[PDB]
Amino acid sequence: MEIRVTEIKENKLLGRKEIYFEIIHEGEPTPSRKDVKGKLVAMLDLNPETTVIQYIRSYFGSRVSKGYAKAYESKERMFYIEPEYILIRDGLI
Repeated sequence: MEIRVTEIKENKLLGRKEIYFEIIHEGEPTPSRKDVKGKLVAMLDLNPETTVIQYIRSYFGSRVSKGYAKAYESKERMFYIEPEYILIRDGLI
């Protein structure tokens, strides 16, 4: 797969960077959340312990998946804001 970061928003209130990206996965199966996270962590040199994938979405008209990740300033902050299901399926809990 190849990832293209399209926008990074700062959220000083919630202590996080909001990262919007595209996942190109032609001539391969749709990547797992874990693989996509691993790829994004590597590219932006993120702390995987304070990074969550909110979504990896696919669309009817499109071969390219759209992703939303958050990189938290701290794991305590992440835990305060993020719902439990997000932390579970992204391996944080």
